[PDB]
Amino acid sequence: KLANVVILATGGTIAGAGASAANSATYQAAKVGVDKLIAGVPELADLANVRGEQVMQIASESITNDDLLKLGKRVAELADSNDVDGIVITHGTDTLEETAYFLNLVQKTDKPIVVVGSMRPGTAMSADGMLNLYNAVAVASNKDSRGKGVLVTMNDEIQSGRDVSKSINIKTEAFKSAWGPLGMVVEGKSYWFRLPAKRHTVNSEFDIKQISSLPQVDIAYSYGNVTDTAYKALAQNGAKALIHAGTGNGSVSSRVVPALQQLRKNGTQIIRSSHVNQGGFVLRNAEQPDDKNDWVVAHDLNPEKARILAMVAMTKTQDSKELQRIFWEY
Amino acid sequence: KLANVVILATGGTIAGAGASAANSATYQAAKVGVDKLIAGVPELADLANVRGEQVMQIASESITNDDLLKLGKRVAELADSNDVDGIVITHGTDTLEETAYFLNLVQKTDKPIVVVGSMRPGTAMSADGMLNLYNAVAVASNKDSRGKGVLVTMNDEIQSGRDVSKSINIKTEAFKSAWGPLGMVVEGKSYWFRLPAKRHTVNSEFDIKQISSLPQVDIAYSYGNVTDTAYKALAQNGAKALIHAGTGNGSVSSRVVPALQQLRKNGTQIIRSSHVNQGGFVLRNAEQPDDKNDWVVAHDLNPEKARILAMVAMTKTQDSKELQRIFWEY
Amino acid sequence: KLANVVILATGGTIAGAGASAANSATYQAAKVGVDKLIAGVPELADLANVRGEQVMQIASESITNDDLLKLGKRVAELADSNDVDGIVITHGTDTLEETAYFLNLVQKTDKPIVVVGSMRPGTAMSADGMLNLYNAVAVASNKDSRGKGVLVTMNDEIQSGRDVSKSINIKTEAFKSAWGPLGMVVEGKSYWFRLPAKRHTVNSEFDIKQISSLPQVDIAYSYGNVTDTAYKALAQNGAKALIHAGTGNGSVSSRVVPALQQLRKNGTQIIRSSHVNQGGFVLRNAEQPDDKNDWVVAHDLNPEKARILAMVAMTKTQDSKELQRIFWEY
Amino acid sequence: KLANVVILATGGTIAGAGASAANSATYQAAKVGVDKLIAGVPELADLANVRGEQVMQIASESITNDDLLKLGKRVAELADSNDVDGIVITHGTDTLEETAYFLNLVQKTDKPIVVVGSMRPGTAMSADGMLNLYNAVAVASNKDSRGKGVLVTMNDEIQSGRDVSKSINIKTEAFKSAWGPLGMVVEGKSYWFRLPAKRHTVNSEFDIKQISSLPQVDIAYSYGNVTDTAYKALAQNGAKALIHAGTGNGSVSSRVVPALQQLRKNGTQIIRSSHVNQGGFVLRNAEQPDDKNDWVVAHDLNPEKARILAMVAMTKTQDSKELQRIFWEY
Ligand SMILES: [N+]
Ligand SMILES: [N+]
Ligand SMILES: [N+]
Ligand SMILES: [N+]
Repeated sequence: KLANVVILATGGTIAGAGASAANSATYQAAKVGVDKLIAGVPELADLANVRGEQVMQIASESITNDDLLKLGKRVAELADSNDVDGIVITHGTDTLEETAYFLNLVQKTDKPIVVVGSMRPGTAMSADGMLNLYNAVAVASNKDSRGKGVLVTMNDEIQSGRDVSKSINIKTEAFKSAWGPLGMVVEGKSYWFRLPAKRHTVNSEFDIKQISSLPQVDIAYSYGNVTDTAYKALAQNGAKALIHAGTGNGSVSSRVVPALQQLRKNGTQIIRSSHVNQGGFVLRNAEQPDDKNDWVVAHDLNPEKARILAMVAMTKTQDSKELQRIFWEY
Repeated sequence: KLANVVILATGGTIAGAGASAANSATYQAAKVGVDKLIAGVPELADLANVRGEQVMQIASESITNDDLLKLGKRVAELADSNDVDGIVITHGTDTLEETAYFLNLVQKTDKPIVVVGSMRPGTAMSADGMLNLYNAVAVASNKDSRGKGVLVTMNDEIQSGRDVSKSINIKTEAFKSAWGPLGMVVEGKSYWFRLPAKRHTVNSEFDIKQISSLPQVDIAYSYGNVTDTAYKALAQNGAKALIHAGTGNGSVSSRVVPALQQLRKNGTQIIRSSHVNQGGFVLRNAEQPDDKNDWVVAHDLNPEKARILAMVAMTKTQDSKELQRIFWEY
Repeated sequence: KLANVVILATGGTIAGAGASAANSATYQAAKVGVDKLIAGVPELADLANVRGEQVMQIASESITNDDLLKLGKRVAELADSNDVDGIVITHGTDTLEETAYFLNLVQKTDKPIVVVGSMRPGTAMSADGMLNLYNAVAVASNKDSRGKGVLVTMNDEIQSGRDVSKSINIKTEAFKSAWGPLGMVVEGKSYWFRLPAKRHTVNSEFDIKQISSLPQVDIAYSYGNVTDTAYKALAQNGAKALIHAGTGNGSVSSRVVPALQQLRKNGTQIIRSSHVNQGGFVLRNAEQPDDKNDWVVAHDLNPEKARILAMVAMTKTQDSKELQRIFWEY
Repeated sequence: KLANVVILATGGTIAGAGASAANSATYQAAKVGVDKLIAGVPELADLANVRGEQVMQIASESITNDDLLKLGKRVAELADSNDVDGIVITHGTDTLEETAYFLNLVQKTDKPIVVVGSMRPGTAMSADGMLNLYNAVAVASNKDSRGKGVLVTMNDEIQSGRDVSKSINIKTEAFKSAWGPLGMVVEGKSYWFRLPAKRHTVNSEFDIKQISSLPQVDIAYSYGNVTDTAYKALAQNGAKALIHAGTGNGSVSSRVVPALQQLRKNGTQIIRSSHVNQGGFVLRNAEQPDDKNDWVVAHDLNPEKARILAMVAMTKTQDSKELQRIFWEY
């Protein structure tokens, strides 16, 4: 018998519509409901027994921490049901990478959780969403998908939710990871070539069920002639930790260092990421004396991903050395 | 009888030093003088007559707008001299991509200007700097290099200064461009496979000789649950233009749109870039009604690149349609 | 008024059909005619006045030199007509890269010639062919496309016919170039970022009109424990030149060197390419003494592209030093 | 008290020497002895106790099947010894990817086996070999390296020996894999981001101790207007299996199909690979009816990689369904 898969719809370009078939870049996100999304891929019925549920209808650049929590807690509920074998989430692409990393850290289940979007609205010619959705249900349907962490299925690939990032605009190959795809999905079949090495889902020390609301964490960008202005304003407005999106290896301008020392003395966690996001990672004590200043290094995680990990980490700890540990395992 | 090449030293990792040969990532930048960089590559003498000049000695994450104007001016002086065939600038890698684009925009010469750094200090084993310096002089020595715009020579490649970006940390292949290298340099010899399509150097409408002050331009990051806080703070502290580093196709959160509209009415330019920096570009009037709000789209340029262009363009105009034209040509 | 564009159909996956919408990889190529291809993109009518012509209906792995010549000569005829502004060729993907380089070398016109395929048959869900075709007619329609060489429009990119290669199986981003795309096509609009630097079309020394039939040229693969067997068999069966697909930098096994010396003494041109095809290029006199042995080096061209250039070159010359020149300009 | 690491020297560019420091691409391989390679990196002594042993001194394009069996046997001997914690093999880059996959298949140990070369001779300026050697010993020294399969450490990366391929000529980043690096090595320290999903070393059904002869396996290239000539010649000269390096998804020309059917009836295995080697894989029964012809598909493996697997698999089986299973697991 077919697996039981629930599609949780959250909006996005995959649910969007444009004026004509020629409109693949200019359209409205989050205009179509989950039942109409489902009826557009009749071939779904042959993969799984599927049901749809509209959680929200948003354009994903306008997502809030509360939306995240509400999504997280609805996933946890479905994962708890015997009636559910896998979960597919349809999501806008802009912050898909943030939602997928969140769910990877806090859902303690090894049922397949698959996040899926599209780079063209369903009304464009050569719209990518139908096969992307098919593939998502195909991977969520598969017993081989269990225990692999949160997965995203776009462009015929199986990408890890941890480190897949929207790296290329316009094109359907928008999502890349520095460490490669985990496998591919072709004609309903999954093919695996690599496994995750970082902690996730069922071996996570975090749990969406214990989390009532997330700490405020914000990101400041760095570049030539940058001042401490945005750093202090964000901290003043209540940020519990600041992600520093540095040049190069999380480097900090000499004019900004003292602001960060004092912000740290005042209890704000300082996490050194970078805007050098195709590969490599930020080294502890290389650019700055992190031990001396009690700063944390975000390893390979880009700024918007380092924010998600910091938020979740800080529901359990505000020890800087523990936060570094967490940035080195997850 | 060889070409005459001036090396302008500004500091950086090429001039950096570490504790041992094993220290390829933990070291101090800007430790060695230009005369020592040159003496360390005696083979330079077969490529050209080289003289060195120490302009500054900085780690490139700490560069200021004055540093830029002082470098640009010294480059213009040297380019005017007849005893100068080519110019090589040694630079730290962190903001190398910012200086390179700046000089591409404001040096109205077609003499070769070559910016070069290194990903390893010269004390580390397998240091990349000696060969990078050698290739920089080889490219600047070459008449084929003239009229190509500013060039950067690392990793055996000839990259365009316009859109080469530090994309990968730690590794020697740090610098990539979405549109590919222009050619390669192998054993003193240059090989070309593409030409620039964008306006630069001699056909730029900008001239460093007519620029003695640059306007303040700052960058704000966008992500899930971002607020208008950093945008407002940056504007209050003097930003004449804001580079919005948006998710996706320069998308703007629903709760940041109102503050952006207001900052534009108060006269600060709103330039929509993105943190999706491996390929593609941000399309005018797709995510936001730019025409209606009088905002500008940064095309394919990443946030720090779009800062450099906005800063140079606004020495000459504050019309937003002029600004959009410039972002579509350079 | 609209430009006049002719679509020459040659078969391929873009004209293919599968059993169901789920069949994106298992289908029949070259099953649909050009008039039905045209009727499936009604939006074409708004770009150009288009007419279709079925030149052949093949799967492109089974193309012959005669097919190439017949295609080449029909293009030349259309390019000569006042009634024709641009030409689009629909082609299977397997040898698309070979046809596109051929046309780049021998069509002396600067009217837009656009080659286009698809990685999924038109019957698959999320089939890429409709937008690919649209984009092809959009680029062929555009006066800015003139004088750029032969172009291929897939995956929203504008790729050079010279060095675009099918590099990735299954995925719609199959086609890559070592030197980057030239630009992109979005919603009918073209955006350019680079220009060609190698000789082509209107500045080619070759001309399809003088060519009655092509020399036989064949390719032998190299690897550990390879013998001279395939090299001698191909030469014996009448190959006028052999493309050596070497390991690394066109390297030749010591057991195979004498076979190649003698084959050269016997009049067979020896052209050193490689199966190291993501980037870089083969250097003359690095791996082997090419001057000594009178061999030719294929520069950056992969084996199937080096074959196309050798065939066309040899309709004008059998001088090895001239052949090297040609491999360094085209 | 440090780990005990044996360096097995086989020659190659790491041991190569050129005329001057500027000679990074024009030089002789296999000139320097293992004792000199080691003496040249005194820092190795902080990582482990190293002893060197010169196994051969070859340029890697000239390697034979005996060379492979002799290396594999010597590796098995050393792996059995208790005085040996890790094994480093210095190798030329040309067929490095072939030896690495061979050892991955037949060494039934989980001690670290690390293969390393260099893209520049050790006499050239900015030679990559010293740091590559250092990192190889650092990775082999590390208990975290055990059970990972054969590893290759170049360009600061830890690449899987299974699917790492020499993909880019000249440049230091020559070796890539479609599925990404497993991790990185920075300043002696290893960082992991992915694990192998494929069978290897200790869970291989193959054992070098039970292999004293390898069957003859050869590769034919496919392209436009290819004939059955090289296929037939290779089979006549002793090939027990043919790797067909097809266009696209291992596609076979219409005029080569009949000769392949006949060669299979005569008992030579037909393995469909491709020269589309950046990503994707060749799908059974898509391009050709493999079931009906009793052919095998090489999955994601490139032609020279599929040669190594077919050669090892056929020491144990000649059933084609067994052969397909093996190509789907290793
Ligand atoms: N969006
Ligand atoms: N730095
Ligand atoms: N095909
Ligand atoms: N070699």
